[PDB]
Amino acid sequence: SMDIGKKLLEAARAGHDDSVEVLLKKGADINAKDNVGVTPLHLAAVNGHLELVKLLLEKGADINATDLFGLTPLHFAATNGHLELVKLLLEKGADINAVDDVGVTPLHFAARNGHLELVKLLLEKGADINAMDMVGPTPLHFAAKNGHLELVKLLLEKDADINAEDHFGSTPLHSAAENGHLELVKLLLEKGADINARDKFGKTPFDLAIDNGNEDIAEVLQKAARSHHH
Amino acid sequence: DIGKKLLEAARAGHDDSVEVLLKKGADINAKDNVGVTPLHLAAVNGHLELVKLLLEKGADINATDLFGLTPLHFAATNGHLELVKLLLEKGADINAVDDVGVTPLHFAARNGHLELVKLLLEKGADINAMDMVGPTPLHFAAKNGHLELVKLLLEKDADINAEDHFGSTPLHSAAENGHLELVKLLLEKGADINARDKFGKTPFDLAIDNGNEDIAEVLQKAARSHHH
Repeated sequence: SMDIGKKLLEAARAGHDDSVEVLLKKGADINAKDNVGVTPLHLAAVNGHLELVKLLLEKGADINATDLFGLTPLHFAATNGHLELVKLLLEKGADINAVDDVGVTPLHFAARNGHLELVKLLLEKGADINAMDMVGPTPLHFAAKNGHLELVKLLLEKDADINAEDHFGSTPLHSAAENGHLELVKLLLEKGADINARDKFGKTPFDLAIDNGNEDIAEVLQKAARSHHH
Repeated sequence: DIGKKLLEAARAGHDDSVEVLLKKGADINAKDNVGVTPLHLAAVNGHLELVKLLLEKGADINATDLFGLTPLHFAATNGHLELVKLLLEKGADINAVDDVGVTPLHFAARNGHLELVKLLLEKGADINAMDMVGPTPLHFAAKNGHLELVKLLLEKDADINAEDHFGSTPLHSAAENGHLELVKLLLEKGADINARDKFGKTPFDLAIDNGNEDIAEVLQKAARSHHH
């Protein structure tokens, strides 16, 4: 009659801190888990409730706990861009280079969602800017696929390989072309991106732009390829 | 020479320069290497009065460049609403298609311009363009994380399960690009989580392949919720 764990989980999932503390006082398991192995700390991390995280951490919750797919609280906090929560977690034991079951690091997630400042912070505290799972998508790949311009500038300025390959031979210029990000394509061309690169199936960025219905981008790629009078 | 100077003048908004060059006898329908006209450039840059001028001075409103794009396409791409109204009111075709079947609505959706999409739909645009053979407006909005715009399109009966040429559905696109809240939304509205693309991959598979473990978790919870 007393499944207190799922109640605590639901309170953490919905930001209701007072209920979480009441249940904790009554003696709810601070390390309770849902079906995918997610703990209240994981949820406090995604929702960005800092003080709740402090409380859980001091009351004994495990900071390097991994859910079923190998995600840590740091991963989730990084996904939602909560800077001070990231700082706190780092300052009390979390591994900055933690890896999930497919080789993805927190920096990857910060890059994917366009959190520029958090990326700067992670890089200054030792994150690997060219972290591929072994060979997989790089942070720059993630930034390029989702159109995050300033972040691309930052990563390139911190010497990310502008021509790195993922598992399918794709470059960042491929990703940007496939998603129809015009200003980003211009930026990558301006910084020396390889316009003739072919993926594992022989496709150029131009080919992908056509395949995905982005004909303005395709235009730009064609002028880029042919612009030399003599 | 006069053609390129007229082109650069249109591309840079200098209207007085445009009329001087026209009087000097520049072809009002001149074309660069990708077939783009001064009207095209005025359209992409959102120079309304210039567009009115060129239109009064004889410019062709339905001219197509090298890939079949019209002035309306560029205006829709860059979100210039009032310019779109003006073009529509003097002859422009609302459902024009370029060489791969993409319409102005596709581009307005891809770039997240909510009001302009609302307007295009009010003026007769086809919400299900290339349904079930190629990318639809919903594909484009979903691939780039535009939540509100996806809500709008679904409310006006966009096909939530349409497949593009590679068998991909919108839920595929959202999963592979890691748009979490959009995946949740698509799940709530009946997207098929067991849909398989041309390579047999489900949205869950794509999420794994693209290093998106949070999206995969949500898909796992849905999958085990309705084991039906």
